[PDB]
Parts: sequence; C-alpha cells; structure tokens
Amino acid sequence: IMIKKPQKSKPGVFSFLDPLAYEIWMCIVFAYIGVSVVLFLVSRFSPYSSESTNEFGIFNSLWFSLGAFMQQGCDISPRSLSGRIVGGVWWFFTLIIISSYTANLAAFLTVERMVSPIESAEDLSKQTEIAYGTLDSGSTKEFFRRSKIAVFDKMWTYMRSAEPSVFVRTTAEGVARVRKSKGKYAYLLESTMNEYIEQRKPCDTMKVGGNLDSKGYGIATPKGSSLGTPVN
Amino acid sequence: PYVMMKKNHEMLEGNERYEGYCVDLAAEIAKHCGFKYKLTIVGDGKYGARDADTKIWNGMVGELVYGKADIAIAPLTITLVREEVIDFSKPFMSLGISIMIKKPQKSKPGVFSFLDPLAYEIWMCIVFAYIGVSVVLFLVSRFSPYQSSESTNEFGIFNSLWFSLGAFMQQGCDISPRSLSGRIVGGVWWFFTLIIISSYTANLAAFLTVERMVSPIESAEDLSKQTEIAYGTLDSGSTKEFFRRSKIAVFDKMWTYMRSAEPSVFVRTTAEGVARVRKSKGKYAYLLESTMNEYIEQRKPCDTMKVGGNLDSKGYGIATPKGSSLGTPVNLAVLKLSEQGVLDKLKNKWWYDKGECGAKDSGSKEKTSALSLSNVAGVFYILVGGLGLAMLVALIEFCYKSRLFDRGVQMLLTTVGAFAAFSLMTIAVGTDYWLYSRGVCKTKSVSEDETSKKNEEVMTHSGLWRTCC
Amino acid sequence: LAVLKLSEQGVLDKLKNKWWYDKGECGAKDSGSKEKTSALSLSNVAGVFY
Amino acid sequence: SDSKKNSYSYGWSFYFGALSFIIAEMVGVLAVHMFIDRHKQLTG
Amino acid sequence: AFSLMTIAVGTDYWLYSRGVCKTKSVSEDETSKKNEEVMTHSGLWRTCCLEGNFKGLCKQIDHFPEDADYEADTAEYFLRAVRASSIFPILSVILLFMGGLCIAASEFYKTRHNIILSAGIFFVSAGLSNIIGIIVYISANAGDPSKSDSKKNSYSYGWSFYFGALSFIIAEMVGVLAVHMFIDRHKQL
Ligand SMILES: NS(=O)(=O)c1cc2c(cc1Cl)N[C@H]([C@H]1C[C@H]3C=C[C@@H]1C3)NS2(=O)=O
Ligand SMILES: NS(=O)(=O)c1cc2c(cc1Cl)N[C@H]([C@H]1C[C@H]3C=C[C@@H]1C3)NS2(=O)=O
Ligand SMILES: N[C@@H](CCC(=O)O)C(=O)O
Ligand SMILES: N[C@@H](CCC(=O)O)C(=O)O
Repeated sequence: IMIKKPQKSKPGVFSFLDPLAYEIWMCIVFAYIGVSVVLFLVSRFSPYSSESTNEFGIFNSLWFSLGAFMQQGCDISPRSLSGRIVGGVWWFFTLIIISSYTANLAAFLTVERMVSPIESAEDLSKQTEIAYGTLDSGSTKEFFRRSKIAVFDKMWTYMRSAEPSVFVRTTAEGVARVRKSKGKYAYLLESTMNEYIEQRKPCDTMKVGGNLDSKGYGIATPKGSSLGTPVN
Repeated sequence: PYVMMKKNHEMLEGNERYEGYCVDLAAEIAKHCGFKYKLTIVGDGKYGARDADTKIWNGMVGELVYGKADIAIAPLTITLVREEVIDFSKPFMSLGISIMIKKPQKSKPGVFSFLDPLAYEIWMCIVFAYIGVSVVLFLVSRFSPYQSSESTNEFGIFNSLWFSLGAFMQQGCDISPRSLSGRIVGGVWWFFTLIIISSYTANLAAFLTVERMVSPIESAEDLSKQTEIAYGTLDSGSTKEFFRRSKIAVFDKMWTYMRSAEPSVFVRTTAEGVARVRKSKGKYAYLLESTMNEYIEQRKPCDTMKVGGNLDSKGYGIATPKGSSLGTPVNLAVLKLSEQGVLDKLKNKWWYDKGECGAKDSGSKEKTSALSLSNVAGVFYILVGGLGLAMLVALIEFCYKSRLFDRGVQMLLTTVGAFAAFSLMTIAVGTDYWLYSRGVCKTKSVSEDETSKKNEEVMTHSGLWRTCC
Repeated sequence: LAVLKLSEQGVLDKLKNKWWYDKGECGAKDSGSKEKTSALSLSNVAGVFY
Repeated sequence: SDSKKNSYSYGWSFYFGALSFIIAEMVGVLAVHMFIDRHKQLTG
Repeated sequence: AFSLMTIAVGTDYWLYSRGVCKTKSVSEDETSKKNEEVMTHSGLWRTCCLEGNFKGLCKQIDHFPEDADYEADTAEYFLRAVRASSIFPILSVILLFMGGLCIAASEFYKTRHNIILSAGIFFVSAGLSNIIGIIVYISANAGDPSKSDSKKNSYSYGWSFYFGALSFIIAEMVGVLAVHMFIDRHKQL
C-alpha cells in the first residue's frame, strides 16, 4: 500500500507555549495586571504611619502576584481582609491554570507519533474516506478479482463500484494521483516499485502496512519456445 | 437494504433492476427449491394491514391473500393477525421495535468544569476539612501559655484560615505554627493537601476537553414522561398493530398518544419518517424496526441515534399463501441456509460491508489539542468576580472606619448556637430523610416472594437507621 | 398460534426475564461499563480523610 | 450508569448534619475567645 | 482610554475570518452559500465582508441563529444573551465615561478629598468590565467555529480587538495614578 506521507509537523521554537491557546495566554497577562492593581488599591487605601502599614505598593503587588503564578511565592503576604480575598482567588486562579498547563504538557509529551491514518489491508476495507486503486490490465488487478480472502473480496467490491474510477493507466499516473489527492487516495502497487518511488524526490510517498502476499517477476517466453530451458 | 435500485438500473431489465439482501435471499430460495421467479414491487407500497371496517388487507399481505402473488420474500413481520390469513416460514431475521432520535451534538463541558475531576461529596468534605483544620490550629496555639504572652504567637482564627488556605493552594504562607502539636496540625494537613491536589491535577486536562452525549430519552419509560418530543410510527404496519393490541401499561400510554395526536404522527414510509426526524430539530421520535434503524444509523449523514434497546422481540418471515405447496420447501430452504451460515453470511455481508459513514466505520474520535478559553472560562469569571467582591468589601470597610459584641452578648450567641447544634444533630440522627434513591419498598418486606422485585423499585427516602418509601 | 399470542402480549418476555434474573442468586443482578474519564469517589480518597 | 441507576441525592437530614458541623465549630471558636478573655482578665 | 474603547465598540474590525457575506443578506436563501464563505472583517455587531463587491456593507448579526439545530440550556443562553446585548463592553464605556467626568470634577471642587478616589474606582472597574467583555467575546465565538474545531476558521483578531485590549491596559494605569493622587492628597491633609 502506498499513500501520501502525512505532513511532517514541525515543533516551534515556542512549542512550550502550545498547551494553552493564544487567547488564554493573553487573558492570563490581563488577569495578572488586573489582580495586582486591585490588590494595590485595597492595600494602599485610605488609612482610617497607618497608610504605610502594608508593604504592598504597586511594584510590590506585581511582584507578589508573579510569585503566586509561578508557584515560587514571595515574602510579603496580604494581611487585610479584603487584601486576603484577592490574594486567595488569584491563588485559586493559579492552581487551575498551571495544573491545566502541566497536564496538557504531559499530553503533548505523551503524543503518539502517528504517521499511519490507514494501515494493513483490513483497515483499508473498514474505511470509506480513502479510495484505493490499481493499474489496469495488471496482475494486481487480476489478484483482487479472483480472490477468496474475506478482506480482499471486500476491497475488490469497492474498487468495482467506485465513482470516479480508481483504476489508473500507468504506475506513474497512479503515483501522481496520490500526490495531488493530499492524502485522500491510496494506490496498491508492488513492494520494490514502492521502494524506488519512496527513495526518489520529493519523497512524499510512504510505504504503509505489510506485503499482502508474495509474488515474483520472471523472465517470460512463449510456450514451446526453444530458448525457454536455456534461459531458465 | 432488502430491495434497491442499481446505479445502472435504468438500462437493466427484469430481475437485475432489484438488488439487496432479500433479492440475494430470493436467489438462494429459488436455487434450493428449483423454481423460476419474477421480482415485482407491490403498487400500493404498504407493508400489509387490515383496513378499518372494510375487511380488506391492503398492500403486501393483500397481494398475497387475494391470489395476486405466489410468494412474499420481504420484511414481513410474523404477527397473529397475519398468521391467521396466510402462512409464514421460520424467521429469517430477528428484530426489535426501537426508538430513533436525532443525534445530539456533543455537549461542551460547562462553566464549572474545573471542579469536575473530584465529585460533589469530595469537594464538600474538603471545605469541611478546611474549616476543621483551621479551628484546631487556633485551639492548639492560643491556649493559655504557662497580657501579650497569649499574643506572642500570631495564629488567630483569621490567620489560621489563611495558613490553611495557603497550604491547600500550594502557596508559601508567611506564618508557621512554631509549636509542637501546632506543627502536627500543619504537617498532617500538608500531607492531606499533597494527596488531594495530586489526585486533582492528575487528569485535569482530560476532564476539561471531554465531550459528552446528552442522551435525552433512554427508553420507552422516559419517552412517555414528556410531550416536548413527539413520536410516531409507520402507517399500516406491525408496529402500529403492536401498540394497538398492547395491554402493557407503558405501551398503553403510547397508543393513547398515537391516536390523539394532531398533526398526524404516522408516516406512510420509513424514508418520510427518517426525514421527519432530521428536520424536526430533535422534537420528533420514530419507532421502527431495529434492523432498519441500525442501517439508517450506520450510513451518512449519521444524524440519527438509536437509544436504549429493543422494546420487544419479533421476526421477519418469508410469507406464502395459506395452504400453498411452495411454502414447505421454503420452510426447508430457510432451515438449510441457517445451518450453512448463508443467512449468517448474507446479513454480515450486506450490513457490514456497505457501512459508508464515520459513525459505523470509525466511531472513536481521538484528539490531543490545546486548551481553549471556552474550556477554561469559569476560573476567569470567578477571578473577576473575586476582584469585584474584594473592592466592595474594602469600600464597605472604609465606611465602617468612617463611622464589638459584649461578653453578655457573646454568651447569648454561644447559647443560641449550642441549642441549635444539639437540636440539629438529634433531628438528623432521628429523622430518616438523609438520602433519596431508588430502594427496597414495602408492598412486602422481602423481595423474594412471587416476583416482588421491590415492586418496581420506587424512589425511597432512605435514612441513617432505616429506609422508607 | 398460541406461541404468537404469548409473544405479542409480552408474556414470553415477562416469563423470560423473570426466570433467569429474579430466581438467579448473584448479588450484582446487572452490569455496566464505566467511561474512560470519570470523577473520583470519596471511597477512593477516604484514607486521606481518616 | 453515570450516577443515574439509583440517583443518590442527599436530603435535608444530611444537610442538617452538615449545618450542625458548621455551628459546632463556630461555638467552639466563640468559647475559646471567651477563655482567652478570662485568662487575660486573670493576668491583669 | 475613553477614545479607544468607544472606537472599538463602534467599528467592525474585531475579527477576521471566513464569515457570512452579503450574497445571503439574512442567510435565508437558496443555493447561495455566501459565495463559499469569503473573508469577513466581522465585528461585535457587524459582519461586513472584505475581498468582495459588497465591501464595507452589511446587515447586523443575530447572535441567536435559527436552523443551527440546537436547544439553549442555561449556560448556553446566558453566554449568548450577554454577548448579544454586549453589556460588558458598553459598561466599560459608561464606567470609563463616569470616571473621566469625575477627573474633570476633581480639578475644580477643592477639599472634597474623595472624588479622585471615586474616579480611580471607576477606572479599575471599567477595566474589569472590559476583561469579562473579552472573555465572553472569545467564548461565544468558540460556538459554531468551522469544519475543524476552532482551527480551520483561523479567526485572527483585528486592531479593534487590540484597541479594546489597549483600552484595558491604560485604564488600569490611569486607575493606578488616581490612587497615587488620592494617597498624596491624604498625606497633605
Ligand atoms: N442475526 S440475524 O438476525 O441475521 C439471524 C436471524 C435468524 C437466524 C440467523 C440469523 Cl444470522 N436463524 C434463525 C433460524 C434458526 C431456526 C430458528 C429460526 C430459524 C430456524 N432465524 S432467526 O432467528 O430469524
Ligand atoms: N425475549 S426473547 O429474546 O427470549 C424472545 C424471543 C422471541 C420471542 C419472544 C421472546 Cl420474549 N417471540 C418471537 C415470535 C414472534 C414471531 C416471530 C418469531 C416468533 C413468532 N420469536 S423470538 O424472536 O425467538
Ligand atoms: N507486476 C504487475 C505490475 C502492474 C500492476 O501491478 O498492475 C504486472 O506485471 O501486471
Ligand atoms: N417490516 C414491517 C414494516 C411495518 C412495521 O414496522 O410495522 C412489517 O411488514 O411488518
């Protein structure tokens, strides 16, 4: 089975910023600014010296809130009751978001490196998304026709009743249909032909599954030719 | 899948125009009984039923009875009134009356989906444990040291809430207990919050992205409970005759609604019934054969979902006229195909190979995507609400400074609470309305006497001591 | 004809589920499959509370 | 099923036991403040 | 800050996506399909479609679409209805207007000693109403995204969304400076 190789995804330089979305990282910075000023506004409020009872200035408030988010913590801790409320909820904000980061970053490290949407010929039979075709007047077309294996008979039934026709004139036209179908088409061809196409550029074809059967290429003579036995 | 037109049917003539499960089965019946057959569609298009007060069978059964046709290999369900007029073979396929509903869109996780990885009873116990540890830490520290000698340690009731909340949220707190058995309170609570948070953060990304099907109606009992979603069945069918002659109380509630429905819920064909399900935006339900229902579901656009299970078991049978001579070899033929797995093979071939949709072929949907702001928005909502609440309390507190319970007043407060705490506890141990659940009811005390089965397991206001219906 | 009359009235279904399940002696009496993602139970973390 | 086979739902008796917990810890907190007050009066 | 927020609410360049264009005016027509969904500079209230003949001309979006085959639940109805009447952005407009009026009132009327605080309260609260305006806007647009789940649409944000974001940041800093003025007036007192 030859299919279009799935696009090789590139991990970005900032791939660590991927588990949360761009709108989330923007709103976290918006939440970081918004909490710090409110903590500043409550703490450096009217006193009734008493104004300087707190150490939570606006530069100190930004530093405490960054310490809370990064889970490291800071020395200053809010002492007034309304100052504790804003410090408490921002802690509750941090616990959910940072854990959602670490759990998704676990998920982005436990990604299965899947390159096979479809696999060996049973999975080809069980799907309708990707069409599969063969070269006309060829042994591969002949093999699926006179077949008794249950999966192969199912594959031949779909190839007969397919619109548009999956059958191709040559292997090169069969390869070209695979490349321009952006991974929605599969083409069934020989293992050594699949090897040579995969080696050559643009190397966008990937051999998938295993050999369905074993066959051979042999030197052919007409029956009753005198040269048949010396060639053999 | 029983009878259908080929892609090239307009050119083709005779038997090749029709193909399908029953068509190939008609080929297998003809070979084993050695006859020649002609495939004809009945002109009316019905499945066969008695007419109302005319006593004429209309459709397929009427085609058999009035001498028009020699055999009916078709989806004809074996029923009592059909058996009386004409013979049936042994059933070639088994089925059930089943419910069809529009496939609901996958529900998004809610606003409060963050508190989902722990259950409701756990979060309540955490809050109760949070209140508990803070009070104990207050009692241990401020307890008559042997003036401000009491006030040397900084653990008041309001600070002890802050230290415990700091320990739970995994944030460093300014204060530390600085006392044996104060440090024991802190250390055990540290071990508490280590395990509880680790259980919380173990799978939080999975819960915030899981998509759950709502499943409005499970089976016929839930279907009867509301008139919001209408339901109907095919006209002149075994399903209509089944609900008509039904004496089961749930099915009795069905047939009353079937007759007294405006506009008429009955559809002349299944294809109109499926089209009515799709275009009614989930306000219509369709009661149909399970074999047809599984076939409609397995093919695209796959916007229909079968719910629950078969209401009853019945069977499709090849039908012959009463007393005919062809039928007894057809009885022989159906038995032979069942033993030779041909009936096994034909059903497995037609349904499974012609699966042409996403739902049947690869039902599983796998994705490992980034979180989006719709997934986590309640925490942003609570934070902005917490910020607004904090400014409000500070403005109120500024009013209080701009403008103390006495000991006798405080003594009044603890006596009201002590009377309340004793009264509420003794009621709770005494009364028996702790839990509402389906439970062992009391038509008879045991559940084993002549199929009691708790008499349909009614809702039961269970108690700590004993259960009560 | 009588087998059909019993089946259509739900009698054969009522006889069937009664004899197997109700006279059966197993404690579970039914089974179901959990979702791959489900919330924790209090019994699963009761040791921490103790 | 997903909490629906029995649909276990707690009642006012269960909630009153939860309310009995909240009142009992508060009157415990109220009592200790009285004893701290008494020891403070005894010291002075 | 009052200028930037009022511009952002009024203009229609919030979001860039393949959206409903004017080939279907109210989206009830036959076979038209919005010319296969051409690029639309969608706004908070408007859906004007660019790269087309009807460039800059549109009809208001209805935030509760029919024929989308849904039944609104409590959570679904609440998020749509807030975004439909867009109260959280326009509250950020009105609160920032009230605080800016108090700033003008603060320079005259000496010895009041609380008005400069109140404008600082309005300025920080206008910012908080702005953030919940943004979060409602993003979470609503996640509903009915595209053929892919919030990916094929590629809903890039226009300068109007960035101005309301910039409106938030400067309103907070002015809210910080109002508190610094209020503290400094108490130290003089
Ligand atoms: N699975 S199915 O519905 O396709 C199906 C249904 C049935 C099958 C075989 C299959 Cl494969 N055989 C039985 C047959 C065995 C004996 C009892 C009834 C007939 C004779 N009929 S059935 O119960 O109607
Ligand atoms: N509940 S069950 O599956 O044991 C069951 C199975 C069957 C029942 C009745 C019950 Cl209760 N009756 C049907 C009957 C209805 C008509 C079709 C087949 C016979 C005549 N046979 S069945 O399909 O074999
Ligand atoms: N080996 C094959 C190649 C062509 C094909 O696969 O159809 C043949 O000679 O027929
Ligand atoms: N196949 C069914 C169709 C009618 C129905 O479902 O009631 C029959 O002929 O009995």
